[PDB]
Amino acid sequence: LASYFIGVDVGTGSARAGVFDLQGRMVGQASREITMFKPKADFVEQSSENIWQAVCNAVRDAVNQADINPIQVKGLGFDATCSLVVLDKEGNPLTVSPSGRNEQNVIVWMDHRAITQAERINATKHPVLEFVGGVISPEMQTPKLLWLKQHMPNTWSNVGHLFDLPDFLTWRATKDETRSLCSTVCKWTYLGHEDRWDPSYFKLVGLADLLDNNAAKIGATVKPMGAPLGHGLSQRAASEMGLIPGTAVSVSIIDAHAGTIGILGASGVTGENANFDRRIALIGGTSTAHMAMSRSAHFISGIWGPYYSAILPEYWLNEGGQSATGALIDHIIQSHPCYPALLEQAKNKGETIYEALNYILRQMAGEPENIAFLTNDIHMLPYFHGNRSPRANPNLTGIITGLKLSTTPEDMALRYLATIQALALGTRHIIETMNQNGYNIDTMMASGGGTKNPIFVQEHANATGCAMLLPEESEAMLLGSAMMGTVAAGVFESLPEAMAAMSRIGKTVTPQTNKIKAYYDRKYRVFHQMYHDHMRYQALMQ
Amino acid sequence: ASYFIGVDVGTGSARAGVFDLQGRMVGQASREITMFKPKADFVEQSSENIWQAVCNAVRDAVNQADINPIQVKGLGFDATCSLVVLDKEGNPLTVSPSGRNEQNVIVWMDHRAITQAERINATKHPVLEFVGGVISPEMQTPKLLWLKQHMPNTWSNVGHLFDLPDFLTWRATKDETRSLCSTVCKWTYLGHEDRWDPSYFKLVGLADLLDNNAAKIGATVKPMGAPLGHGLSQRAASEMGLIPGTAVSVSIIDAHAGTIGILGASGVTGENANFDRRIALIGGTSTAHMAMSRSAHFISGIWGPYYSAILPEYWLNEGGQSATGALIDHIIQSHPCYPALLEQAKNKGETIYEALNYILRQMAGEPENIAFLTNDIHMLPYFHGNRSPRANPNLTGIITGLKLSTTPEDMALRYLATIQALALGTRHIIETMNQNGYNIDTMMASGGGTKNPIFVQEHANATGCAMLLPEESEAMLLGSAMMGTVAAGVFESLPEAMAAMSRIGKTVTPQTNKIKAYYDRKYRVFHQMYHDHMRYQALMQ
Ligand SMILES: O=C(CO)[C@H](O)[C@H](O)CO
Repeated sequence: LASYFIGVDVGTGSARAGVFDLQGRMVGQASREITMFKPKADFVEQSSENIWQAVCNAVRDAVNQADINPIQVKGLGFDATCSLVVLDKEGNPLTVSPSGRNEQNVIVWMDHRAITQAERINATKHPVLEFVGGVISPEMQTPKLLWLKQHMPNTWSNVGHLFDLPDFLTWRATKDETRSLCSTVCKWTYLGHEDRWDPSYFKLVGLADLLDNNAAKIGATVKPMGAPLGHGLSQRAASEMGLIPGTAVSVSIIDAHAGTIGILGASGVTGENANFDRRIALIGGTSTAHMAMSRSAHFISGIWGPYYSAILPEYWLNEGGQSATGALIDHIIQSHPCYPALLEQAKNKGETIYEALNYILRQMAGEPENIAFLTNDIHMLPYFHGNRSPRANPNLTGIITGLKLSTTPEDMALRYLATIQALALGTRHIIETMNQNGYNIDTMMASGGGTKNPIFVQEHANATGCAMLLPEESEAMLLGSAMMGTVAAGVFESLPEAMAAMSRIGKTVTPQTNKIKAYYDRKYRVFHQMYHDHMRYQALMQ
Repeated sequence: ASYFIGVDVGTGSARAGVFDLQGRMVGQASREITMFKPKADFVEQSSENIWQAVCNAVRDAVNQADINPIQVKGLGFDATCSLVVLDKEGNPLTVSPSGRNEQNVIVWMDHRAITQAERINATKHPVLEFVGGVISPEMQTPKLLWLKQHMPNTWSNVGHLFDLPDFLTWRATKDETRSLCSTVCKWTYLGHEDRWDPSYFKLVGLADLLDNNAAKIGATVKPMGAPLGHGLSQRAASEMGLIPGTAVSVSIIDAHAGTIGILGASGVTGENANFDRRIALIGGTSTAHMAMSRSAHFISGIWGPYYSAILPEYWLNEGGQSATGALIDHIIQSHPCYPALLEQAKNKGETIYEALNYILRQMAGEPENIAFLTNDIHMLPYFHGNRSPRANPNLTGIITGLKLSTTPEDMALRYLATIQALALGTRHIIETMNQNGYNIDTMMASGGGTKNPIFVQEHANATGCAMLLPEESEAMLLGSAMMGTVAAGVFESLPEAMAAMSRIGKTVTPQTNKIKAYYDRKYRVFHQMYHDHMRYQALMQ
């Protein structure tokens, strides 16, 4: 009579499933890779049928690993990348691809075929663009829809359903076509605060046809996370997954936002739900999303949103990011000529490259409180792939100072430390921007890459002057999705309730001394000056 | 603490297991592998697809174990006896009517080469005495004759011809060394003379395979547990998330890995396994029936005797049934009542086997009357031909006692008839071994069937032999891990790894004389069905 809940997370590379008990402890997990197709540059495609098979196999293996009965599984939640799934009028895969294969019916979030369409949309200056900083991205869905209407007219004539990936999953599981407020508000321009598609936008950009039949093709009904769909797991989906028909299924959510649910509510007050007002979520990895919520709407330069009820009801979401975080740290580490020799030594000692570099840093520092100061004369402007937040300029580039003609592991370690600090300083700039525009953030909840690196964590806390709180359960997106399942099943009455019950703080890392904090204040002055210097070089060259 | 990985690539999935030094599994994972069936009798796979599944399975299994890769000291690989074809650069080269190079593996169960096998058999070459007198189309030399005849463009561009398990070890280590198991069992290598027989390849139209010192098929051949290359290559280690140089054993065929994983368990009172009395029954999709002796026994319709194909200085007599798990699952899953029963099984927290076993129990009244439910329902189980001891790939299945009824009771009875038909086929093999040098009265059994109490008890009842079930039923994974311990130098020989890392967990014995006599009568019908089938064939000529 003990109950379990499953979260499913469909990432770029794999579909993953986790089985959780009622206190949020993971008792089972499994993974299946999903196939990627890259027919030409900027084109990145997947197959919805391949993904669904991956999800079903992952779920079956996780339940088996958990060693529980299917009647014990009482709720499912699904999250995925914000990719685009195209189906015909019968619900079957319909090609989006130069290959013509109907199997290739998913335009992956990271596909950039629709750059031209995004530029056309942006030129209209339509009001709904104000929620994406006035500049729609080619990754978002409406540019992609316009691209398909233009370049794949036969597909366009035969469309029955245009799903954000998370919504495809819940539809495939339940037959219910209802869409999530998350995908639709964040990525499709749905006005969460007016509960509607804006027909003026769709007409203006040349997508007027999507609104026919009560907007059947894109979402006639749109609901909050935690709401149960259809009559639960369909007979078909239950047989495919090895579960019980009717098992509750929540409305879907985008992957990063699931991560946020997974961690943002882990309470610092015994026997209360968490206070969100002063927290930011850092969803780390190769890139990082910076997510906070307010009771009021704030349009913040360089940050996306405000998106109403995109995660929690009666909260407006603001979302910033850094495009290369783990990716930048790995670029700096892996490009250094000492890398291969140090990697080999690390592997042989059963450590990660980060643990090996951290060891070097500790040795160079003498005592640990001196680690931050090792970069007193070495600075980095981290915008190697532009800056997303708060500068919103994809054309910015990186700078590194303090370079010497030395190629030792010590030099590599210093460059890695400078990278961590630059990224932490960029996080400080995002938090500061939010705090000048409606927030009072003083605490960071973190998940994903970097959270198992003690120097990464500590220097984020030092640079921002905010505590970094690390989760008991590392699997934030699977856990957040499972929490949605509990709400859909009625076990908890609200997401904040589920979050408080199913996540907790595993470790609190506070900023250190005033000396260390003041050092970062000076580093931050350099961080800002480097941007102005960059702009000055550009001016001089003109 | 030290750990060891077994990789087992079966018909449907690549699996990986992480074992401790006592042979307990501490992590596992699986990945499906793609099957292609261009037309009847043709069954193909992709080596690239297989390798990716293996790597992902290994990465996942280690992650589940939650150990550090530096802790993994040895790996062993086992696979089905499928044929992997690569070109001069080592890339997939098509074996398919589809002409797709991705389709470069002829799966063990493929029967495309029936006529080539017949032609080889008509030669009566001496090497045939070591496959029971009759080469199977499932074996590699018939398939190689088939490719040479049908696909000259492929044959022209061949660089490597690998039994799947040797493909795995080569991919992992860069060493092209072949295993004694794969070569002796499936390629006609003479384990007792340590060489290829040039007179066989000549006579059979494959002399060209022996060029450049047998480079295409294997110039160097070694026993299991020998370390290959200098352990994992940097690339394979990277691909699997392990440490370069980790020891990798010479490969082994899957059924043979299971034998290593179980046959050697000491008895419940301390005694050494006794190979005169104990056979390994290695279950799964298909089942192998493995007996070893210090002496050579030639047995018509049973593969072998194969010298040093599993243990050094032992001859292996290898029987088998080509469809066992596959047949049970075919009979269950093809029945119209399956989806409804599966749903009710899940509602009770049961497998489909437990749900059928319950129906049988209800229908019989008492548990001891279950066998008699098929008094008028009989099956000849040769759906994919018979491997042993008839050795005839042309044989087919028969089911009697059919009615219009489509109920869960009908489904359960047909499932029981299947189990019993497989048990009677096992009896036929065991009786044949006992006419040829053995005194088998016990089966050491592995595989999914062994978690089904009706499958286990009716095998014991039909054969008169005790069923011994191991503590770890994943015998193939465990045997491969054991080989990893030997390549790592942790145990000196396979027999000491076997006794340290496997143990008995259950002993199930035959039941009453009334039940035994019933199976004696069913066995008369089982034999009669074969003669009946041949008589239909005669009448149709
Ligand atoms: O590899 C296969 C398929 O599992 C068979 O087990 C061999 O034919 C046994 O020799």
